[PDB]
Amino acid sequence: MEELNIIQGALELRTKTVEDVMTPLRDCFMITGEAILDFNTMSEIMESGYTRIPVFEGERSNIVDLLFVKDLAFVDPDDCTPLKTITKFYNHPLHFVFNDTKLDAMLEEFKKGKSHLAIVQRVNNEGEGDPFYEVLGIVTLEDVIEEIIKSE
Amino acid sequence: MEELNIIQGALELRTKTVEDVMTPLRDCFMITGEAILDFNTMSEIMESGYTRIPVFEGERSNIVDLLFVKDLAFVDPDDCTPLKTITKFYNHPLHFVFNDTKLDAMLEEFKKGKSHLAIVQRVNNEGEGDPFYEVLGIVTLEDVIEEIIKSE
Ligand SMILES: Nc1ncnc2c1ncn2[C@@H]1O[C@H](COP(=O)(O)O)[C@@H](O)[C@H]1O
Ligand SMILES: Nc1ncnc2c1ncn2[C@@H]1O[C@H](COP(=O)(O)O)[C@@H](O)[C@H]1O
Repeated sequence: MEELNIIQGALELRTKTVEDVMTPLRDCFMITGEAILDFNTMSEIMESGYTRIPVFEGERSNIVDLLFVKDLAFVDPDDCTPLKTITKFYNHPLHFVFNDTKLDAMLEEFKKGKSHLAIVQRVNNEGEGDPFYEVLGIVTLEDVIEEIIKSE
Repeated sequence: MEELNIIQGALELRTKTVEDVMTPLRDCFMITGEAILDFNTMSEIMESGYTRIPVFEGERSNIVDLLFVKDLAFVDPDDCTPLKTITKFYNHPLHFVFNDTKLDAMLEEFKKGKSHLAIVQRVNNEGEGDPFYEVLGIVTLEDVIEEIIKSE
């Protein structure tokens, strides 16, 4: 049945972490904070089909923002408006989570609040002194859901 | 727990029909088949935030097509390209289902295949002779999922 599949997936929400279902940083469709929204850029963004596009500055692992395709609704290409202005204006909240976070917990944090996307990071304790947060990718509500309803 | 909530929702996937979770036709964000895609129309479409927009001709209950926001990726507003050309070109498949269809079945039909949106219709047996299919709204995978994971 579907019932049984779903129940089992829900049973395994306890063990599994966000690192197991995440989209790793290299498979992620992202965009540079210095980008200009002109017909071709908005075109690539729309073509990607993703509702949410991480915004990075410098290295891809330095993620300062979140762009939503809806934010392009009122943008005119002829204006060649830089992405910075839109990220300042809407300023969508960025959520981070640890790679060891369990999926039930992630699901609970997804329910309360609007945010369906979280940046997955881990602690890198191998220094070079000061330990730093290392960004590994993104996880979404859809990732967790897909893990629940998938068959096996 | 979340586990228990999910399991119960899955238990009730048996009784519930698509009519119970659907977005009724009057709450639906739709668009006329005669529309022209120029900056303001594409703007409304993008502003709506919906991935999929039913395309109706004449009455809102006559649904000939499905527009996806991705289909606007390469469209230039200055061209004032009519929506008909894009619906002909991409021709996304339209799926229909009966209001009495149970949610487990709907979920199964959603898994196999690409389509996450179905037009919900029922048989209107009160004539006036020939019985006709009456369109009541739309149901999506997200509607069913939301019914699974919601609390109570
Ligand atoms: N910017 C992105 N790059 C790569 N994958 C993504 C991105 N956004 C979402 N996804 C994944 O693509 C799937 C559909 O998500 P979405 O189309 O954004 O609702 C899910 O598995 C997401 O985790
Ligand atoms: N064109 C539309 N008009 C009204 N509601 C919609 C439309 N498309 C999707 N929905 C509903 O809005 C929610 C989010 O769907 P979506 O943003 O399209 O992935 C779900 O409850 C859908 O059933």
